[PDB]
Amino acid sequence: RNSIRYSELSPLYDTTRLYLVDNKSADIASLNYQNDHSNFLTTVVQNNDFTPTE
Amino acid sequence: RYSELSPLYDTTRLYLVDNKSADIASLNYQNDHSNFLTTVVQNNDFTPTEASTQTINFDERSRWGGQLKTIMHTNMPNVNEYMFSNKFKARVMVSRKDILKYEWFEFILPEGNFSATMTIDLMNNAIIDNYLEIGRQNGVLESDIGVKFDTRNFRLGWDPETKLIMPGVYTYEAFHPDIV
Amino acid sequence: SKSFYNHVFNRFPENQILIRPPAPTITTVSENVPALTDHGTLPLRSSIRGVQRVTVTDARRRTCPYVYKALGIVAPRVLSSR
Amino acid sequence: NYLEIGRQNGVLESDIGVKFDTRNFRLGWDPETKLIMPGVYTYEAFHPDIVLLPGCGVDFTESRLSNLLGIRKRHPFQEGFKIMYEDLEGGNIPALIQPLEKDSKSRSYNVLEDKINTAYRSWYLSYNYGNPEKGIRSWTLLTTSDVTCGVEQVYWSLPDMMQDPVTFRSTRQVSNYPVVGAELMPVFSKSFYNHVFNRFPENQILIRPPAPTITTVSENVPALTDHGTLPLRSSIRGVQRVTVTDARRRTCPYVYKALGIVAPRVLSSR
Repeated sequence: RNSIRYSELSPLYDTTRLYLVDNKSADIASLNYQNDHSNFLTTVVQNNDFTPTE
Repeated sequence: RYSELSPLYDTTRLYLVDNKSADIASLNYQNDHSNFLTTVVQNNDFTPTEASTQTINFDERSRWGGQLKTIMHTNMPNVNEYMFSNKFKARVMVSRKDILKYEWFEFILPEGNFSATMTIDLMNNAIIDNYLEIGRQNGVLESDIGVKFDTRNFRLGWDPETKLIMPGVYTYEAFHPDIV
Repeated sequence: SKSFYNHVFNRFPENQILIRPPAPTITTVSENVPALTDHGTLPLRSSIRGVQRVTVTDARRRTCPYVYKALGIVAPRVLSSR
Repeated sequence: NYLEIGRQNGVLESDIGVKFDTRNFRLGWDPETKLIMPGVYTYEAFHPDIVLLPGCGVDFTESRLSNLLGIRKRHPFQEGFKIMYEDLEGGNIPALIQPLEKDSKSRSYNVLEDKINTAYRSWYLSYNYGNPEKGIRSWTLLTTSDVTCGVEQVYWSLPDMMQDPVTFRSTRQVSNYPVVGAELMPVFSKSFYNHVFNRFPENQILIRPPAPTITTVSENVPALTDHGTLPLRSSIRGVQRVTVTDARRRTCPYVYKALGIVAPRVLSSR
């Protein structure tokens, strides 16, 4: 009986989606300099408060 | 679960700040620092208008209290109209002949931050400006003014036999403000 | 108040009654000093809206135009059950 | 500015048009002759003031020097702060049984028709003697001079040690770290009791202003603050980041010493 909650946040259950996309703007510059579309790296974190390295 | 998120327990902080950039433009156009609106939501994904409908919820199975600390700063001058330190009333002589006539007036000082001696000079100056606008042109002399603010102890050099101030001048030392 | 140790304002130099008063050897002037205050703990509402009103008034319940900085900080905690 | 432009294009040293003063003009004014009888304005300091000629003005939209002058707006959240000659109605400085029309070195005092008032206007005269409901007094306010120019708050951040307070987002951008405490930037005013800066000694309008009997200077005082108890992360890394930012969330280059001391303790179970 001691929790503190903010109305814009809520936890997740039972199912969701993960996206694997080959043309994110930040991933192009810092991850895939020597790669091509047949073998590449991508970030599944969709939060722009962080760089792909972070 | 996502590793950058975690829930909160037992205590936190809420900030009430008067100079947020977005709140200035859209909330407080007709307000001042004595009575204003502010947002306690510190998340810039939303405008203050959008934030107004959001809430922060403390668990309803407990009763909560809040410890409050404040910081305040002012710039008030000591002689001003809002605090009634600007004016006073007095009764002076308006006409000589001998028949003498008197009347009440209200006197006004200009605003500023002054020492006590400088304030007393301004009160004397207000009396005299009344004697130059009325008075003087109606036959009163500069020996019947009738209201003065002083600081001296008259009768200091008094003599018990002759009952006069022997030096011929009153002692020119300040003791306490006085009305003559 | 602060203490220190030390002609339109003299129109009747000759007159012993109307001479300009002597100045005190102690002079006082008024100062504004920032105030930091702890007000203790007060009961809090269970649901807090995102926009809040802050007000400062005098003894006659007028707002004061000479305030130019005011901040508040609140620290919630549990007082009792239910 | 008048020596680099201006002077070489025909302007005289009697049409400058902007001056900052401290005097109360019209002190020795006479209600019958309507002139300053002593022949010189009273040389005493009352409050900082702005004196203007027609066509001139000052603008404090991007400046904090209006706080040092003690002139503020009654609606401080409305953007823009400009004071022009047309806004100072009723504040004309009385001239000089005839007014003096020129100075010792033959400089015009800009006396007008009716031979009582001068073209110069001042904020202080308009505030105190002008129309209460139409002059400058209706939307400006007179305050004590603040030598620090107005101090604001500072914020502390410890992103690797404390949990984020409610509604703050986790991030690695410096201008958006969650805030763990607040206080005033520790600069304060102190009071005391008491020629390139005088280029027109003869001119009664352009003379160097008298100095106040009260002088104020700003000081830096070390600040020792207790911020209370905040929730702590269960695992603490060996290297920690410490940040101090201002109200606009910029770092402050004038901090040269900052220390923190933390005392952990148990708050609740599980």
